[PDB]
Amino acid sequence: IDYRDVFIEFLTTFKGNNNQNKYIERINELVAYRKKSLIIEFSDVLSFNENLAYEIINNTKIILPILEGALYDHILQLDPTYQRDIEKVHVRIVGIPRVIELRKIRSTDIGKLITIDGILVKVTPVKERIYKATYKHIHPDCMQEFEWPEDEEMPEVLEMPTICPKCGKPGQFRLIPEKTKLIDWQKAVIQERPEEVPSGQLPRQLEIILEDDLVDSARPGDRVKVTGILDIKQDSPVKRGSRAVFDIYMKVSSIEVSQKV
Amino acid sequence: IDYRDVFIEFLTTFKGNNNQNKYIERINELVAYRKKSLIIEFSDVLSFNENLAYEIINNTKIILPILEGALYDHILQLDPTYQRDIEKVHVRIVGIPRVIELRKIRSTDIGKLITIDGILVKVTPVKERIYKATYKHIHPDCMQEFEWPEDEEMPEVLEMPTICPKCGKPGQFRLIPEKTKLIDWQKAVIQERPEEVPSGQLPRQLEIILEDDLVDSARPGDRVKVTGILDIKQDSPVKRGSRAVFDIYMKVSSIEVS
Ligand SMILES: [Zn+2]
Ligand SMILES: [Zn+2]
Repeated sequence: IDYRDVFIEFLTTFKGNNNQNKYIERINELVAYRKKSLIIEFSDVLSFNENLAYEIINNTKIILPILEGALYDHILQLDPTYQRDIEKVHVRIVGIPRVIELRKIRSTDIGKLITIDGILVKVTPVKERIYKATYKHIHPDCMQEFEWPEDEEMPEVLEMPTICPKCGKPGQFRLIPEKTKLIDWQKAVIQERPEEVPSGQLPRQLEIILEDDLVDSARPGDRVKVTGILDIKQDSPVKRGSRAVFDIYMKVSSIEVSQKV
Repeated sequence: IDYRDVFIEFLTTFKGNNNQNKYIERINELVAYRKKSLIIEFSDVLSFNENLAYEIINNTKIILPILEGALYDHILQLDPTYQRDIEKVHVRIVGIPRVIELRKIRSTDIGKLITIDGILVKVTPVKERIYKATYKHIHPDCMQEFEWPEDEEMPEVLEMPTICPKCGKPGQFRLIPEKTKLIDWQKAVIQERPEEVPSGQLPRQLEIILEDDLVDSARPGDRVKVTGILDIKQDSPVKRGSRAVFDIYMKVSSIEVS
């Protein structure tokens, strides 16, 4: 099953409510204004091809990078000069049928693409962090180079590399010039909407991470629907077998805002 | 995809505006006058092969040393005596379609080959640092010489070789004076052109590093287009309330002086 092909067929052939190619126009804007995210409505995908739609929301980790590669490929065929300005693109899914109430989150929701509908309580100022860099462990027994961070995600905290992935020991790490990339990042807290908070109880809260072009997408007081993979965050618990109570967070993949006046 | 081969094809077959082999002639001048840099116009590369052109500007750190090796190899076949005078050559790309205004630099520009068009404000006097070292493994079973680093130039700071690349064992390594080589370097500051500086505000500035034959390429007051990879410094940032966390600089790969 080649989901790459059906995705491109979807973008180029899907007809909207007015019999217009909704996603051809969204892609042209993206190209014309050098934006790097394409917003896709889940229901549009469902109507076009259900297998694709369910692949997107149930096999997200694996499928999304494949769709993003296909989109980038498609954009470069429309305008080869796009790669001068933008090196990678995001596919951001909105309106998925897995809206979960904060109060009802369960252990099986971890690792899934979910939506939380709540109120943004606070937001940190935008910071740049190292997205990818190469370091050398300056130590007689090692002197090896490694990429850092290992994966492509920063759970709530920003840092420099403290323990070496090659030899497992700390020490001095030299940044290798001209191999560093940066990304914008901020942390925010989303809170239960007042109508969901039972009388006599405090609102539940969730930490979220907004990266790249999702930074400054909303301000305190706004009502927001954030879609992302719910994940656990190792806040140095005594061991691994400590059941995580509040040590969850969401890396946001899409956001819809109802703006507070 | 063998970009080494396409690069040599480009240099030897590209036809200019007057149907002449522009880069054969530039290479001959380089050989005849013992220059060590070949200047390449981005638009020429784009016309010849777009994949190569975009590899050069988007995968610069990896691809450029490969192209420079291929060029050196090609020059030594034309004139083997060139190696008597010049040990290393530079491929310097000009006229790239990524001119960025200093005031508009963003975090995603870090790590990219960019061009800044500005005014040279300050330049330090030229100094010399070690760019290549040869060592001898002082051990009865070995006594062989080797370059270090292996297939790249020495970074700003020396790194002492601990394991021998010839025999795979540690020991005593003697630095060879006569095979250890120096490179000229200087630091400069480029500044926003007056026409870009808004009323009531100071010009933005950027620290740049000029090495080898790029040294003394311009003087204070000159308007310059510098192309290089925008990079961060590793240091104590101590940035109180700043959105930008890291100080930045450019190691210059090409310069045009208008
Ligand atoms: Zn190590
Ligand atoms: Zn040896």
